[PDB]
Order: sequence, then C-alpha cells, then structure tokens
Amino acid sequence: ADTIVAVELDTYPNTDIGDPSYPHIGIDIKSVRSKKTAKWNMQNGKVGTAHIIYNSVDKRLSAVVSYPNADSATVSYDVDLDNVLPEWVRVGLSASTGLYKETNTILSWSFTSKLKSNSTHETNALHFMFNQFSKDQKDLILQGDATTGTDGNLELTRVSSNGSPQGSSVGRALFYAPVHIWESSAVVASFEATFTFLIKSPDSHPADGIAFFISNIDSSIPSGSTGRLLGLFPDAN
Amino acid sequence: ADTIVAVELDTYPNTDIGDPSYPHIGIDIKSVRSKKTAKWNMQNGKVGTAHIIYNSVDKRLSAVVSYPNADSATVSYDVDLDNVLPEWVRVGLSASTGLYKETNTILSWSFTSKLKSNSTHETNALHFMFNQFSKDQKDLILQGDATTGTDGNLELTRVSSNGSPQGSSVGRALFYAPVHIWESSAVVASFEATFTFLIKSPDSHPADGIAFFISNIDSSIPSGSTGRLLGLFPDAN
Amino acid sequence: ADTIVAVELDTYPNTDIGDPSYPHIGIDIKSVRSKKTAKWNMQNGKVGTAHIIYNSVDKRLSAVVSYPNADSATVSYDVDLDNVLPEWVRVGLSASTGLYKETNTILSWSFTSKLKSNSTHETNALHFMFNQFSKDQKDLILQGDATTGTDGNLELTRVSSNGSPQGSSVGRALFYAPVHIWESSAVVASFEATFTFLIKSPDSHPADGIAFFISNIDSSIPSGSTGRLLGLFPDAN
Amino acid sequence: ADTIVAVELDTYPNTDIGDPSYPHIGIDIKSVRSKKTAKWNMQNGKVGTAHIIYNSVDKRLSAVVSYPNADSATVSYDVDLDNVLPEWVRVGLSASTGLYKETNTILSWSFTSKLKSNSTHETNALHFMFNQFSKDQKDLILQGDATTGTDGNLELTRVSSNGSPQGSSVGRALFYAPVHIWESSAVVASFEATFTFLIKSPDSHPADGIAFFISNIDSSIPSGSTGRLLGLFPDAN
Ligand SMILES: CO[C@H]1O[C@H](CO)[C@@H](O)[C@H](O[C@H]2O[C@H](CO)[C@@H](O)[C@H](O)[C@@H]2O)[C@@H]1O
Ligand SMILES: CO[C@H]1O[C@H](CO)[C@@H](O)[C@H](O[C@H]2O[C@H](CO)[C@@H](O)[C@H](O)[C@@H]2O)[C@@H]1O
Ligand SMILES: CO[C@H]1O[C@H](CO)[C@@H](O)[C@H](O[C@H]2O[C@H](CO)[C@@H](O)[C@H](O)[C@@H]2O)[C@@H]1O
Ligand SMILES: CO[C@H]1O[C@H](CO)[C@@H](O)[C@H](O[C@H]2O[C@H](CO)[C@@H](O)[C@H](O)[C@@H]2O)[C@@H]1O
Ligand SMILES: [Ca+2]
Ligand SMILES: [Ca+2]
Ligand SMILES: [Ca+2]
Ligand SMILES: [Ca+2]
Ligand SMILES: [Mn+2]
Ligand SMILES: [Mn+2]
Ligand SMILES: [Mn+2]
Ligand SMILES: [Mn+2]
Repeated sequence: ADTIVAVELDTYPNTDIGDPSYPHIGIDIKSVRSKKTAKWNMQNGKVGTAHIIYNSVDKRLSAVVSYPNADSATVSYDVDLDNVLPEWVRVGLSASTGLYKETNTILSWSFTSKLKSNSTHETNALHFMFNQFSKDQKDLILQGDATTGTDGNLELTRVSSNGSPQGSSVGRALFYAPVHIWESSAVVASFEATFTFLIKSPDSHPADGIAFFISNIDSSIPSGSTGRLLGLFPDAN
Repeated sequence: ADTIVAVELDTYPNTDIGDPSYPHIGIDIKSVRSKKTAKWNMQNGKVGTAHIIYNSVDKRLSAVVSYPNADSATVSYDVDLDNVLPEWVRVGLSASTGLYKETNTILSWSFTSKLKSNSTHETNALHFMFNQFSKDQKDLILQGDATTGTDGNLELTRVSSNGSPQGSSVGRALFYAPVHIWESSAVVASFEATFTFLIKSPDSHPADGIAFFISNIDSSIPSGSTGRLLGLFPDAN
Repeated sequence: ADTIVAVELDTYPNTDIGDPSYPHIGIDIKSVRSKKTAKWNMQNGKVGTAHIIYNSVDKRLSAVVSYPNADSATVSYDVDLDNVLPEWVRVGLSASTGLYKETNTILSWSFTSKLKSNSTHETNALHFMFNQFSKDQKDLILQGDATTGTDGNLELTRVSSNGSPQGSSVGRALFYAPVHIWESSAVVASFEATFTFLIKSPDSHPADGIAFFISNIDSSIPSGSTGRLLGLFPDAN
Repeated sequence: ADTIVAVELDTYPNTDIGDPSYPHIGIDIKSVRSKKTAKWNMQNGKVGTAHIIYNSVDKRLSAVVSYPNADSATVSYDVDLDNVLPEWVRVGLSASTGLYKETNTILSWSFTSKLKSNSTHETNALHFMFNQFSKDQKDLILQGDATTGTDGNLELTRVSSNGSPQGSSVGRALFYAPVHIWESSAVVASFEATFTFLIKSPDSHPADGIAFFISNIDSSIPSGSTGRLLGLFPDAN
C-alpha cells in the first residue's frame, strides 16, 4: 500500500470512475478519483509542457499544462502534504495504455526542492535537470516498460520499432535519490517540477495519460495497474 | 506618482491609519493601509529572516517572517500583479524612523525571478545574492540615509558612530537592473525574495519598520515620508 | 580610455593587424591583437554555441565554440584579472561589419558570476539568463545599431527587413548591472558565460565577427570602430 | 578494485609513504601518494572551508582550503578525468584516524555537476546542498563510523558523547545518486564542490585527515584503510 500524490494528464475519460467527459488534468491524493480537475485541450502529435509547483506557506499544489501558442490549462488544490506523505519520498513520471494507446515520451524533466529550516535559516536543496537521456541512465529507476536512450528520450510505455504505441502498457521513472519533501522544523519547504512530453497517437482515441507523482521510497508498479489506473493505483476506489 | 507593492514589517502600530494594536507584517497595494495583515512577535535585538514568494499561477503573494527557534508569522493575499504593476519594475528594501526609532540593518538579501514564455516555453531569469555589502556597492541604488560597508551590512536608516538609531530617518536600497516582473505571453512567472535583518532599539517603543517592495523603475522616496509612511507612500490615504 | 578583455569570434582575417589567415577565436587583453588564437571552423548558416569560463584559482580564461555534431574550437590564456580590470565591470556582446558583412544574431545569452569571500566564506552572486529578447529589453543597454525584439532575437548589427546584413555596422549590448568581477578579500571568483549565435552571410567572405567582453562600467563604442575593430578598440596597436 | 580520485586534507605527515614533513592538501589519483601537494596551515579548532573545481576544457582539477582571516592553501593538477574514471560515479566525503585522532566534523557540503552536450547543446545538471544533516539522512550512504544528527553535523569518524575523538576510526558519506561525471558527446563538463569542516583535537598531533573523493558507484571502505589510508586506499602503493 503505497501512499501517492500525483498530477495526472488524463487523455482518456473513464466516466465510470468519476473522470469528466474529456481529456483533463487532475490532482490525486491517495486515489485515482482526482480531488480536482480541469478541461485540458489535449493536442496529439505536439510537444507540450507541464509545470507543477508547491510550497509550505500557501500549502497549495498547482499545475499548468500548455502547448506553444495555445491556452494553458490550470488546476490547483489546497493540500497539507505534511499529513499525506512520509518525510522522505521519491519522485517520478508514469504512464499507461489500455485497450487504447499513445506514445508516452518525455523530452526533458527538471525538479528542484528546497527546505529552509527553522533552526538556522539555511537551505537544504536538490535539483536535477535532464534534457537528454542516456541509454544507460544510472540515476533513474526504470520500472515496467520504461526505457531510455531512444533519441535521447524517456519512453514511459512500450513503443515498437515502427514508432507506434502498444496497448496495455505501464512505465515509471524515479529519481534514484530519496527527496526530503518536508520536515517538522522547516520555515518554508517547496518544490517545482517541469517536463515536456509528446503524446502521439495513430488513432482517434488516445489513452491513458502521463502523471508526475510523489510516493513513498519503495513504491513499485501495483500489479495490473495499466489502463485507467496509470501505473499508480491498485483499484479505482 | 509611484505604483507601489510592498510587504511591511511594521514595528509601530499607527492606529490613526489602520494599523492593528501590535507589531505586524502586511501587504500593501498602492497604499499604506494594508489590504491584509498578521500578528508578528517582533523580537528586538535578534536576526530574523523574511521570505516573499509569488507565482503567476495562484496569483498569490505570501510572506513569512521568523526568528530562529520561534513561531513564524505568515500573510498571503490574492493579487494579480499583472493589473497593479508595469512589466518592468525595480525591487528594493525600505525602512523608516519617526519620533521613535530602531536600527534597520539588513544582513543579506537574495532575489530570483523567472518568466517561462508561451511562444517558446523557455525561461528568462534573474538572480542576485548579497551575503555581504561592500562600502561601494555599484549594483545598488542607495536613496535617503541608506549606507553600505559598515561591518558588511546594509544600514537602511541612519545609525551614528555610536551605533544608536536616529529619528526621522528614511532609506531605501534598489537593485540597479530593472526586473521583468511579468509578461502577457508568459505561462508561468514567479519571484522569490529573502533577507535577514536586525531591528535593535535601545528604548521600548521601536518604530517604524522595514519593507521589501517592488515599484516603478524611477521610484524615489516620497518627500517627508518618514515614520508611519515607511519611505514608500506620500500620504496615509 | 576603456579597459577591455574579450573573446572574439573573428570571422574575417585581417593579416595587416595580426589575424591569422583564417577565421579564428581569440583572447584580447587590451588590444585587437589577440594574445592567443585558435583555428575555428566558422559555419555560415548554422546556430553555434560559445562557452567562456574563468576562475580565480587557475587564473585562466578559456573559451569553447561549437556547432551540433562538429569539432569544437578551444582557446585559453592564463590571465590574472585582478591586475587587468577594475573591481566593478559591465559585460556585453559586440559585433560589427566593414566592407564585408554577416548577420550577428544572438538567440540567447546567460551569465553567472560568484564571489566566495575570505572575511566570511559566504558567496555573493549574480545570474541572468536571456532565452527571449522583448522588443523593449529594459535590462540591456543597447549601443550602436543593436536592436532587440526581431523574432525574439538580439541583432548586434544592422539587418534589413528583408533579412539581408548591412556593411559598416557596429553594435553592443551590455547587461544593465555593474558586475563585481573580483575583490581582494575573495577566496574564489568565477564567471561563466554562454551564448548561441547565428552568423548568416549571403556572400563568400563573412565579416567581421562577434565578441563577448568585460569592460569598465561606462564603456561605449569607440569612434570608427566598425570592421576589424569589432566595436571594441580605438586603434589596431 | 576501486578507481578513486581524491583531494586529501592530510593532517598527519606520514614521511614513509611520500607525505611531506607537514600538514598538506593533495591530489590523489588512484593512490594515496599525492601526484601534487601544497603546504596547509592546519588550524586546530577553527571552522575551515574547502572548494574543489574541475572543467573539461582546461582538464584541470583545483582545490582551495581557507580559514576566516588566514591565508588559503591552493593545489591544482592537470588530469583528464575521462581516462581515469568511468562516466557514472558517486562522490562523497571520507576521514580517518589511527594512533592519533581528531574530530572530522562536516558542517556543510555542496556539489554541482553540469554536462553541456554536443548532439543537443542543452545541459544536464545535478545539484545537492546540505547545510543541515538530519538524524536519518536518507540521501547519504553512510559507511563505517559516519553518523548524522549530532548537532546537525556529519561526524565522519567516531566521536564520544564527551566530544573527544577516537583512534582507529573510519567513515565515509556518499551521495545516494550516481553522477554522470562525463560523456564522450560532452562539449563542456564541470563540477564544483564545497564543504566546511571543523578539525578539533585534544593533543598536539592530530591525524589523519578528511578527503573529498569521486569513485566508481559501488565503492566501499577497503579493509584496514584506517589511519594513513583515509578510508580510500587498500595499500600504500
Ligand atoms: C472500447 O473500449 C472501452 O470499452 C472496453 C469494453 O467495455 C473497455 O475494456 C475499455 O477500457 C479499457 O481501455 C481504456 C482506454 O485505453 C482504459 O482507460 C481502461 O482502464 C481499460 O483498460 C474502454 O472503456
Ligand atoms: C508618542 O509618539 C506618538 O504620539 C505622538 C503625539 O501624538 C505622534 O506625533 C507620534 O507620531 C510620530 O512618530 C511615529 C513613530 O516613530 C511615526 O509613525 C509618525 O509618523 C510620527 O513621526 C506617535 O504617534
Ligand atoms: C577587399 O577588402 C579588403 O581590402 C580593402 C582595401 O584594402 C579594405 O578596405 C578592407 O577592409 C575593410 O573591410 C574589412 C571586411 O569587412 C574589415 O575587416 C575592415 O575593418 C575594413 O572595414 C579589406 O581589408
Ligand atoms: C607514533 O605513531 C607513529 O609511529 C607508530 C610506530 O612506528 C605507528 O604505529 C604510527 O602509525 C599509525 O598512526 C598514524 C597516525 O594516526 C597513522 O597515520 C598510521 O596509519 C598508523 O595507524 C605512527 O607512524
Ligand atoms: Ca482516464
Ligand atoms: Ca506603523
Ligand atoms: Ca577581423
Ligand atoms: Ca598522512
Ligand atoms: Mn482522470
Ligand atoms: Mn502597518
Ligand atoms: Mn583576431
Ligand atoms: Mn598525503
């Protein structure tokens, strides 16, 4: 039972489980039923960007998704991460396919985290920037169908030799080091994440989406968590 | 007529104009009557730290002030700086003495700004960190009784050779370069500021406070703006 | 008179003054006659990158120039900047043309400078990054024919609306803030600068070149320093 | 067998293995017999600071060690780390004792690493800054006698509750994630490291010294590498 917090980019509306009737981006606290969502004007074949920020002052997690020359989509939710997550965690990217599929490529990824402790008013921090992925990336923990090196890109779900996506796939990419996401004595604590992606699809119904997540350290892909579950949750409850 | 946005660290309660009956920190939009305030347990003779954050997404300006091993004071206010300030501004510190005084020493001052453009999705940034002040700081625009070099600190208001604070003093320090605080075509835009200070006062009634501020490029201390006016506003209206 | 240090991307060989018989990159210490040079494979029509570094430990100024998938040119010169420059400078870019011309487009520019003090061991620093140039770039001091905003790019030399480069042109762009490039009490001083350029010429002999420079605060384009002088030097001695 | 590059801060002169007759700082390349050294005015009881820098242009590894208001010791060596280390490494701190001892307290540690690629021309970075060490630092791998939490410092070697150091102690602290220290496609690669320490001793001859090292991923304290070997080398050959 992993504790999970995520920002999803749902490309397929699973109206059974509370997903609205269109692609959208949402926020997930311990469940695949997003506490808050927002219509996202998904664009197939185009490189997009997702920015996610959070800070220990407003105690608010927000995220923006956009494509060059187009309206951006925003989603925010008030959440006190101190009570939802353990102090040490790991951060990652995650995508899945089901009966429907799409490329779940990641062109770049950046993350910064700062803990400005009470005791000294001296910062603790971590930052990593990936604009190119080496075929043997030793600082990423690839889980599932996640591979690196193809064009300097991170391909989260299985894509064949033809450049075409495979159905029923799941992948996850985690930074090797555990991040100190919060501390009892911190004045301010914050994080900022960004990643550009390319969700291409040869059909008319792409699924299932990508998602930036923060989990307990030893998290692993929940068995059979493909499709609508986006490699994060064991059940749609 | 300057357009001013500031976060004051009001040490003296001027109940004439709206101040609450205790030291407080507050948010000022074009006026000295804080749109929002919060109780601050002002500690005389001790270093404090102040953090001001803001982001184009929640369009919210928060501020946290604190002392090592004590409670922090926080205040936030929802404000679209896009409709209050011009795109090009300058940032600075300001302080004032009136019938009552205090040293308005500034031990360090850091600032970051980023603009994540839409047309390109690439960042534009600025960052400066002063952990020491030379006696001839050429990147600071000193105004009023503001001086540098004394011990490596920035003395906003007049302090004699005796080290004692002087009444009816005003001082401001502005970073030489104009900051591009916002843009119409930007996806995300954020700034963060931090400074440590030392408000000492021989007596029992210190006044009048420090304030980080953003203003129009050619901002100049309003005439006779000492005391309650904290070198930022001409009138108490 | 001005005190100048520069890294030229000399595209036109001026044998009369010392320029070796081919396009090269060099290190100018107070003279257009480079103290050290290196053959450069100037590619007309391609975006290139230049990286300049220097630290107070090695007391060496190096530079690298490269194009995606190609041999990179390197140049280095041991120089003690303490005895060559004043402690406060200004940094900028400079191009020029003479009888022959080329576009001197600047797609991006970034710069970082740090000062780790002796008296305290706490760093002071400045960082600015430009990935887009607004039509009213208020934090750059434009000199000569230099214009911002055309396509988001910086044009150091005159360029027609057609896109054709023009002869006898001189331009510079300095960052607004004076940089504290070195201090006696500094344990370690260092600066890093990067910038991507596009030198497009319609003819066969491009000229005259781009330059990264550190100068005294009030530097300005010398009289008649077009062509082989690259907006930097008054004479050729 | 380990591949190790280090920068010792030899506090005990082991005249039998190549150590000069006095406290020094050295550059070790696959051996405890420093390729290059320089006298160090080791001050017992004061907080020092060490700064290591390297870049793939000069291919020169430099180190500076200083105390507040005291001369700095400098040492540099021309080494092409591409032919000495594997592309993926781990960086960490090490310290040791033997017949004589000292406390090897690290009050802060910082490290930055950049890779400006040739194929792409966009950087890959990693940065971590420790100003405080929690009692369960999950992003550091502790080996031997290294403990976190005591005061907020990292004791590389055994220290009793009294505060007195102990003989024949050994310990390291590596950063959890592997660093991509270099790549064949890299135009520029560089790293900068900084850490402050406090070497206190109750006697007249402290030993054996602290060291910043870069090793292959799976490195571990070699058997018997206490004393003169500083937890890095199996023998003294
Ligand atoms: C036609 O596909 C829809 O109906 C099918 C039969 O009822 C479902 O199996 C299918 O769900 C699966 O695919 C989606 C889209 O890829 C995925 O989100 C879901 O978790 C299942 O794997 C879909 O509803
Ligand atoms: C005891 O001082 C208070 O009462 C005085 C008489 O009513 C006021 O003049 C005085 O105001 C002045 O000092 C304060 C504190 O420094 C300052 O805020 C104000 O602008 C005046 O200079 C204060 O209210
Ligand atoms: C053919 O041009 C060469 O010879 C001419 C006659 O001697 C010179 O005028 C000319 O110099 C000018 O143009 C170059 C090329 O742009 C420039 O580097 C120089 O500063 C003059 O403007 C060149 O030597
Ligand atoms: C007085 O100790 C010196 O002489 C002893 C007898 O010859 C040695 O055992 C001793 O070596 C040990 O201590 C040093 C100092 O801590 C250490 O560097 C060495 O590896 C041994 O542990 C020292 O030479
Ligand atoms: Ca879905
Ligand atoms: Ca007041
Ligand atoms: Ca020339
Ligand atoms: Ca020794
Ligand atoms: Mn959903
Ligand atoms: Mn007030
Ligand atoms: Mn030349
Ligand atoms: Mn030695």
